Amino acid sequence: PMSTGTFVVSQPLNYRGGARVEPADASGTEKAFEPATGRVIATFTCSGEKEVNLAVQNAKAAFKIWSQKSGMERCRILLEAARIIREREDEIATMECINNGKSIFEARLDIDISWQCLEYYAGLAASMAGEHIQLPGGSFGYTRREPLGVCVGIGAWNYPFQIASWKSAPALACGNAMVFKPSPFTPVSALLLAEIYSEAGVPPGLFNVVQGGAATGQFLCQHPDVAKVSFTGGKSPLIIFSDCDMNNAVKGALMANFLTQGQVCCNGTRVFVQKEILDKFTEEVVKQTQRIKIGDPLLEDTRMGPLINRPHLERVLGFVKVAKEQGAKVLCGGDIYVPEDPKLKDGYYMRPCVLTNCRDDMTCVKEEIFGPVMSILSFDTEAEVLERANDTTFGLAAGVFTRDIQRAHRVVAELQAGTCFINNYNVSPVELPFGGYKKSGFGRENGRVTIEYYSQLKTVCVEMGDVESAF
Amino acid sequence: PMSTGTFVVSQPLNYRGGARVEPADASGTEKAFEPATGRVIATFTCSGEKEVNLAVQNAKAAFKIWSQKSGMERCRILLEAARIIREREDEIATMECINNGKSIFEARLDIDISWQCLEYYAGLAASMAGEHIQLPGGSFGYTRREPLGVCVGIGAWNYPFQIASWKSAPALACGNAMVFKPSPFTPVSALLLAEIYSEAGVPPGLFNVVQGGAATGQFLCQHPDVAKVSFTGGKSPLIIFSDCDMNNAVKGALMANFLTQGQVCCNGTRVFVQKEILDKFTEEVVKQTQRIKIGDPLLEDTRMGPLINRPHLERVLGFVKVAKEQGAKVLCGGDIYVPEDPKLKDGYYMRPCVLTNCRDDMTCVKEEIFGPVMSILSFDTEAEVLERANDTTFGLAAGVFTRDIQRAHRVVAELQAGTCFINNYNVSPVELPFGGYKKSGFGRENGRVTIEYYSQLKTVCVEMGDVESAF
Amino acid sequence: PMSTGTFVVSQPLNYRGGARVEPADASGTEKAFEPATGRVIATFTCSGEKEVNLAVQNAKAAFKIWSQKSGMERCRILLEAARIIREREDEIATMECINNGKSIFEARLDIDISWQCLEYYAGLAASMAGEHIQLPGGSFGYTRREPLGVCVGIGAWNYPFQIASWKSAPALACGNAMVFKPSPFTPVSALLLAEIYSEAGVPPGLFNVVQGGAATGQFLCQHPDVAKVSFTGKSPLIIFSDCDMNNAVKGALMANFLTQGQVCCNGTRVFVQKEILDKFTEEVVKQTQRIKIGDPLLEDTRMGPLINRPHLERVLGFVKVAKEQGAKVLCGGDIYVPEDPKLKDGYYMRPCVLTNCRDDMTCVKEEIFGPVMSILSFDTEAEVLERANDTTFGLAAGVFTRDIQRAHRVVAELQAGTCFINNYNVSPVELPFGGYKKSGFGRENGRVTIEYYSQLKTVCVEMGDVESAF
Amino acid sequence: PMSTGTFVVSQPLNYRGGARVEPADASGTEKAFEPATGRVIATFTCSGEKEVNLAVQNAKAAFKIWSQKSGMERCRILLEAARIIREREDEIATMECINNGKSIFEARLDIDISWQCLEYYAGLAASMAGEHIQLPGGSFGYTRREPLGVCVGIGAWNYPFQIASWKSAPALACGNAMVFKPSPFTPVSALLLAEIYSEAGVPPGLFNVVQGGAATGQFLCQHPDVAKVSFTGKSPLIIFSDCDMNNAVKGALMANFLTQGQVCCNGTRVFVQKEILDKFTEEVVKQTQRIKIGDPLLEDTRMGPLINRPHLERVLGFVKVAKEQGAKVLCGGDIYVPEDPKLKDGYYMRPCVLTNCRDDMTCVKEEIFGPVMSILSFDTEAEVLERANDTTFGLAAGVFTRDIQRAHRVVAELQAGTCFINNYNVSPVELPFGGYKKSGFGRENGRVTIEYYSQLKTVCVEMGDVESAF
Ligand code: NA
Ligand code: NA
Ligand code: NA
Ligand code: NA
Ligand code: NA
Ligand code: NA
Ligand code: NA
Ligand code: NA
Repeated sequence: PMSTGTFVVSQPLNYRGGARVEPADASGTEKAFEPATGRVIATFTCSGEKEVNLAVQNAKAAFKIWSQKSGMERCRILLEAARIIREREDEIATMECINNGKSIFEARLDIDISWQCLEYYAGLAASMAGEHIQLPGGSFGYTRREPLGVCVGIGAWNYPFQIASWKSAPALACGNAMVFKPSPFTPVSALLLAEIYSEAGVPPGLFNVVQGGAATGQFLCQHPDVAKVSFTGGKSPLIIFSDCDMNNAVKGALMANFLTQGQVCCNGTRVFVQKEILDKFTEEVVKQTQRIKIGDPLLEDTRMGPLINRPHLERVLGFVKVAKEQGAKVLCGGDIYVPEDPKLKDGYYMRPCVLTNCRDDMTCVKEEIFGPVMSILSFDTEAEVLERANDTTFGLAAGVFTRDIQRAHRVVAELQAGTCFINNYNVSPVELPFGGYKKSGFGRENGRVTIEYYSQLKTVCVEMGDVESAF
Repeated sequence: PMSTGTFVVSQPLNYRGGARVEPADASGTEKAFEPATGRVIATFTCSGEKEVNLAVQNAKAAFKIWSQKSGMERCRILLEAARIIREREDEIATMECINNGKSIFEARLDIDISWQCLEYYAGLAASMAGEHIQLPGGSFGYTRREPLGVCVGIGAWNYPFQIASWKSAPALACGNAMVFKPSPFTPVSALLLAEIYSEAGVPPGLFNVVQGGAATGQFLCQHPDVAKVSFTGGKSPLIIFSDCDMNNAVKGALMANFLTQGQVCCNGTRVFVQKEILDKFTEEVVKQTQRIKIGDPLLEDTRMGPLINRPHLERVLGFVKVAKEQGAKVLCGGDIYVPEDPKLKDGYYMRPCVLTNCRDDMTCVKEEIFGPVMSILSFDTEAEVLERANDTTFGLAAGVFTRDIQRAHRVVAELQAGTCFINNYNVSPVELPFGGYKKSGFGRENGRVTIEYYSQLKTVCVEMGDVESAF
Repeated sequence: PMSTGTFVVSQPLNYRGGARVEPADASGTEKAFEPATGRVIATFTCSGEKEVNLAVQNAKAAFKIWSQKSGMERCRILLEAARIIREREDEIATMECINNGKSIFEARLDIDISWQCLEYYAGLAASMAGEHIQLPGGSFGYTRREPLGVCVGIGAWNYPFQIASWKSAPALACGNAMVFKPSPFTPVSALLLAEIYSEAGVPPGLFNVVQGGAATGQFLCQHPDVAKVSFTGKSPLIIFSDCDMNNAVKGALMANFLTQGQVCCNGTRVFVQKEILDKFTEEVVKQTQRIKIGDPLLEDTRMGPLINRPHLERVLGFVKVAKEQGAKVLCGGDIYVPEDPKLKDGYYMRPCVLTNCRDDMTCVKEEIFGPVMSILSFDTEAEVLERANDTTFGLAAGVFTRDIQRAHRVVAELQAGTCFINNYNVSPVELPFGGYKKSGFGRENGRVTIEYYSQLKTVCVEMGDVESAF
Repeated sequence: PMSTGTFVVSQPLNYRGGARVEPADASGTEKAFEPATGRVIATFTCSGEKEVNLAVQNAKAAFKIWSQKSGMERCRILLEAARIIREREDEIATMECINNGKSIFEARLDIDISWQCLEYYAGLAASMAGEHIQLPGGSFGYTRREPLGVCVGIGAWNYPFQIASWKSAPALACGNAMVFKPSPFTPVSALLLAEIYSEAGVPPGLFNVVQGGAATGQFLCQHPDVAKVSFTGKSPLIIFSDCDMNNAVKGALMANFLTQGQVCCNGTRVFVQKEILDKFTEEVVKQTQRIKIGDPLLEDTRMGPLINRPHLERVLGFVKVAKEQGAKVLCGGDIYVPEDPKLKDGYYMRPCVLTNCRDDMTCVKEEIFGPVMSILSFDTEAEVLERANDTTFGLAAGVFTRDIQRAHRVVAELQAGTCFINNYNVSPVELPFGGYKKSGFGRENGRVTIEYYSQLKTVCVEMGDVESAF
């Protein structure tokens, strides 16, 4: 029943002891917006030192209770929380859309990964085991993974609910308590998560939320009772050879640039296209790009909502202005989009941008824009691309499009990108294993590695026989 | 054939490109000693920036070759190096003793763990596997662990050859190159390892050694081509209840305090002893402590060699002086030990020390001495000890002596110590799993976790079908 | 709302294509009972060859659909079935009690393990991964675990619902279809499971149920389209004189009289050290005489009836032979007549405690499958380990002592696959860590049972050229 | 220094208590040959019941010592045996060649896998760990893998030293003892392994060797002290017209003519797409006719003789029946007489390539176990899949096409457990990732073979008090 241009936060945005609270202390005052309308949905207080201390002391007490619960008990509560998220999916997706501006289409996908994450770690909480080892004469050594205590999770504005689920689910599955600090741009959706954990049966204090910016974050990092803080060259390339399947390359290109309004570092923004198919690819992309439905994020047919805020939209438009000054040819977009609905008129919209005649020395090719901007760079040979494209960090992604798999695997072996795609490109958070595919699963390793980030190995040795003295 | 009071370094102490070299640049000049005699075994140059750059550039080139070798090929060379260490064990142990001062007894034990470590990781190099996952429509995702590049290992003086093996074996098993910086106190034994890797068949540059202190270490940390650097409340308690087996507790106590001349952080120095058995335990400990054979570390019967250096010896003798000022009762030792052999006259020896009438406010109970000093503190009940002993950090060890296992497991559950011992106490480096027991093995987790420290997960997705466009 | 002495099966007991069906052919006719009343709850037909063929052909078709579903999709449906079991727990526990006779207390515990099992394997279905390996020149090898096809589950009467969930959850999590054959003694509770899987969203045919005995079982084993069939001295308890008396007595009673002592794993041979023999024997008889025998649907009942009249007759026969052989019956070992007249024809007997037992006595040698405790006196640690170690690996053992060196020494010496120190849990063989409550399954158990219901498929991709030896 | 036409066994062929022995009992008398010459290298006695009993009793005693050794100690001994195999590689490869007939080229490859296998399991022996689990109130459960006891290895003639290593290395790494029964065709090379284990430091009895056939094998299976016995449409190759010709031809020859095509693994049914039939058939015949047939000890030999005269006669019989049934012999299928007169009575034949092959022909239906390639023409992807999906899981398949969508589609459709894309490796079933050179074993293969040679022991420690239901 919740629609665009109506929502106003009517409750406090901090969460401690199983209840929404006003911060005890201030480190600022921020405004959260509905990017679709440009309306202020909340004027909230940034948490000070005393408030951060209260949230950590509260989490410490909940940790002491929760860490004493068995794996199977923590699993039951996390599986209930996953069922509550699934039942309230649309309500959560709606609230995510209002504050962030992504399409209800993409918000539902984030909520799915959110409850999937919770079930995965709940499963791991229930099945965890340490090692048992035999020592001579009946003596034995055994290991167990223990939680750390109070963990802090830092939020980002591009995947608010998802980052919050993805940080808290493993931390909590381990036996830890979490103090979460959302991005001051997106304070709202993390409270839905806090409320849902409480409903599922987590002890009061286990998942706390303190709102704030840099000063709040610093108070959390510096807090002596905080065990751990979980934070959030060239840019991600997309290579399109002339032997590729045109339609799939065009579809991949648009998916790699214009999903989440292109406000992701995952995005395959540098689109290296082979000289022979340049013209055909460029024309088909512009054609498919001009068809992208820009509008109200709550509408089922919207595939492009607004940019997070007004300063962010101005920055993206600034990059387009500098691009054409530097010699780029704007094919479509890169300008303010005006919707027909007068309730969306002060909303932060723009037309998706496709740039041709791009060079490696251009700032639009060098810098990550965080907007719907595609840079098309022409290339001649496999050797040339790999030279221009291998200045990419491991933390980034890459995609290759070719029908010949020998070429594909050769290019994937050469590129320094941690996540590679062959004849596809998925835009998904870094933390997601197997490039964030739908019917993929998490595998086993990802959870093992993230479980050990939120825990410590305790070792016990039992001497059965007598002590062998060196003296 | 190598004996005490004769060895002098006659070759350069840096190692690059499969050969011993003089540093190209200086950041100081250090003296390495034979602690048994107080003789200077080497006057060496500390590596400067240009020298660190040469060693890293050389490691970079070796990395490029080695990382391209298969797991099975890296395994063959690491198993051959383990065979060479095992064949040259006594020569290595002797050279370790001359520079460090530990007994040939303890040096052999370190060399054993060293070649055991190399076999373990060689086995893991050969059997490594990533994950394969099925995606809908014949599509698939897969992972692989790749090396980082040039890894740096920082050495310590207490386990010179052991720390160099333990850091390099996993790093190299992964496909990395290592630049190793030994402690300026112990430069010599790491060159034996460098030489052995070369003999085994590692490419020139794969295991480099640069000598130096803090400035050398800083140059290594700051080097832009260095992928990763591997570094190194109350103190480790030992609880002795009155229901324990006396002889085993006394043996454990002496092992926990006087092995490696008590120059280890993991040593169980705070010895909480229950009021009823205090007198009998104290007397038996002093009796067994006064029997400890102090002398030339090359002698098979020596169980106590000299302290690393004269400044270190002076510091320990200073702690004993402050302890008796604060109210401690010295039972035995804590003074200069003079050997009968005139070649050991200027060596850094002291008698193992046993202190009674100790309190929790005394600096000898609060501070880590790094010498053979045992603090005996009387206690009344299980509740009292656990209060006085739970100011211990996770990174530390603990030991409990009692015949009742319910008490033992209760105390082990309550203590914050990462490594716990029941009716025993092993003094072993932190990195060692299952408290560094002899016929223990490393299990599976330890290697998995250490591999993951020296590598990164590369993910590849292959789209078999068509791209599903949201637009 | 379901109570004792009222239930009658009013629907067919076979299940195929998402519906209860009458078998297409016969291999017999069995009677299922309510052991608390002795009433016939069902007269059912044992499945013949044609019926077994129909159930397998149906499972084959469902397998083809289900095996094509992703891990995550199979997980969703198995987690829903676990939620349905949990919501209907009391209804399932009640129906289990009526047909089997165990206490509502113990039935709830079995149902808990049943939905816990489903969640575990659902989790593993979602997170399964094969291995990826690099070969020279960009070439690579990879593995995947594939289902087998039509798997058969064979049921037992002592844990009807538990066995059905325990065999079907992993088989189904793998991508297989199952044809389940319950024990002809307990046909009823497996249909609740069949119905629940259907409700959860399994395709019709994925979990079929054919009723029958040995002939039905043989038809299933011999069926050419069946990929795999998953089938269904004695366990000692050593009580040293340095043990904690109350804990040993509690452990003894738990190890003998739970599930009416009808489990094979039960610690029936109770070796007790000579010094505490008398005190231990007296305290045990005292606690045993206090065991609440009655209607299993009652919350305070800890002992219901024995499964059958021929089964009850057999246990009573062992007691008769025991006292003939020289045993001294302290309490029980005779027909129990409850207060409630609706329980008058129920298969009830008082729990038995036997003293003055010897190793040559048939009650100490043979497995009774009733509430019978044999107390054997012993002198030393060396003696027990001689008399007691003639136990096979598939059995359990328990040791009671305050000294852990003795405990671990005894546990190291005994050939028993599952050992207990200062406790004794009575739980199915298949349950890891001796079937403890807040234990979990660990990781290995599931990996091993996943392996039983699947096969490793290997694929090698050559990137470069073929290296010819010729 | 060892050459063809000279070797004679001069010692007994049984091995017990760290020494070569004559069997105490007889179940037959077999002759072992040098297939390259037709010479008798040994006339040996097949072990009877009493001899099998002695070897098992001896293994039982060694088991008791070895099982008590730590993982690290068993690892040391197995790493020393791998080093001894590696140092004596050529001597072992030579002795393997003399008795079996494979090329020194292929024998070295088998010896490599043999010492690689030993190192792998030695590594696993050193790093083994069970599970540790927390239970409420400080209580805990733990697991450990224990050896079984006396394990029996059954040998095959096609990979003598390899099978002996592959069965013994894991069995021994677990803490077991092994009684090994080689194929009566190849008794010799397993004694080199027995002798090498002894030299490495295994206790006398740990690796015993009893020679014999079926009656010996039956005595081993029936022996009450034996814990476990480890025993030993056809594999298609699909060549589409969009494949790389040279790689397909190379793959075809590798898949048919390695190990004289005497493996069950071999991709003998060669389905070739109608457009490339003629070009492929002619290129195959060309490369087949240039395969170097001769003395297996020569470095350039790629084809030796067949294991024995009866096997050679069987293969020649298949060729005779093939041309009767309508096949067109392009090359081979007949007695080969080498240039060397010492190879005169050797079991040689020229490698065979058959065209005009139909599905109803016995050469396409039956496994030949000789160098015989059947070329069957096909029209479409749908046709091959129907004609080729009659292949069991235990078999292999290979597909040659430049389009990977087709390749993965065909690999998904085929029931073969091991599939190859644009390659075909001929390697023993037990080998993971299709037996590639710089592959490694991965982790799962060893975990699964460890489980086969061991049993899980579970121990529960109650820290608190016993929770009584009564
Ligand atoms: Na609100
Ligand atoms: Na609310
Ligand atoms: Na961000
Ligand atoms: Na020197
Ligand atoms: Na080792
Ligand atoms: Na050092
Ligand atoms: Na030298
Ligand atoms: Na070097």
